[PDB]
Amino acid sequence: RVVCREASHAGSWYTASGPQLNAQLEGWLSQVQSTKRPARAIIAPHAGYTYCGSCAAHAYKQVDPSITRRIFILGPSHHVPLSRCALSSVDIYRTPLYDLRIDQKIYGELWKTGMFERMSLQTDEDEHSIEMHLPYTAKAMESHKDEFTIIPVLVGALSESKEQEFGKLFSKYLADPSNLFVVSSDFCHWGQRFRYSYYDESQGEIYRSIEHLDKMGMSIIEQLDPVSFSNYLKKYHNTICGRHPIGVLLNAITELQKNGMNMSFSFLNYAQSSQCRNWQDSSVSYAAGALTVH
Ligand SMILES: N[C@@H](CCC(=O)N[C@@H](CS)C(=O)NCC(=O)O)C(=O)O
Ligand SMILES: [Fe+2]
Repeated sequence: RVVCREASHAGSWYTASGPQLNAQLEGWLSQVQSTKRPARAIIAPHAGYTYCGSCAAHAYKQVDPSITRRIFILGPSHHVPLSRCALSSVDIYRTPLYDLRIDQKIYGELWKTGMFERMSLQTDEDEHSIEMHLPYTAKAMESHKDEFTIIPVLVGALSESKEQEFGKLFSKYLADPSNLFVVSSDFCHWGQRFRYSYYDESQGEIYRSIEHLDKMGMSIIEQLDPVSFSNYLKKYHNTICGRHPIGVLLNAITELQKNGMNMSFSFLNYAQSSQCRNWQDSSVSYAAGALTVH
C-alpha cells in the first residue's frame, strides 16, 4: 500500500521549494495581527497562493499552535461525483515544509460512524481543496510540528439533511479545544466562464455588486444560521465553492449552541482576484474568517 499522499499541486498552485514557500507564508502571516486566538474553526480560500495567500494568512494567524493539536480540513470535491464525505486511504500528507500525519484514532472513529466512503489515492491527489491548507497548517503549527495531526475530509455535494447529519457528527469534535476545523471555500466566481452574472445595480460597479453579494453571505455565516445560509444560496445561487463544508460547520455550530456553548464568527479579510467592471470580465472572491468558542 502507498503510505504518503504526494503534494501533487506543489510547483503549480504554490511554490515547490520548501524554504521559499516557508518564507512566503511567514511574510503573509507577519502582515496580520492576531485578534481571534485561539480559533476553533476557520474559513480560508483554496486558490493558488499568488491569488489568495495574503488573504488566507488572516485566517491562519488566528490559530494558537500551543492549544491546537488536531486539525480537520474539510474541502469540497471538484472532480468526482460524491454525495457524502470521504476519508483518505494513506497515512501521511506530504508538504514542502514537512510531512503531516493523519490522526489514526479519529479516522477510525469517523470510519466507524458508517457515514464516510474511502477516496482512492488518485481522487485524493487530484483534488486541491484540502492540499492548499497543508502548507499554511504546517506553517502555523511549526513551533509544535511534532505534536499535532490532521484529519482530511473530502466533502461532496451534500443534501441539506446530510449537512445536518455531518454537522451533528462533527460537533462533538468542534467542542474540544484541542481541535481546529479548517473549512475550505472560495467565494463568488463571477463571469460568463462561470455562467454567473448576478448584478445588483444599486451597488454601482460590478465588483462592488460582487462584494455586496459575498458580504451578505458572509454576514449570514456570522449569524451562525445554516437555514438562512441555505435560503441565501437558493435565492442568489452565489458560486460559493465550499458551501457544503460551510453548511456542515454551521449545523455543527448550532448543535454546540443547543448544548450551552457560546460562539462567535468574524470574517477578517475579503479580496477579489480582479475587479470586474464590464460583462466580459471575470473574478474569484476570497474571504478569511475565524470561529471562537467560549
Ligand atoms: N495555478 C492553478 C491555480 C490558479 C488559480 O488560483 N486561479 C484563481 C482564479 S484567478 C482561483 O481562484 N482558482 C480557484 C477557484 O476558481 O475557486 C491553476 O492553474 O489552476
Ligand atoms: Fe473552487
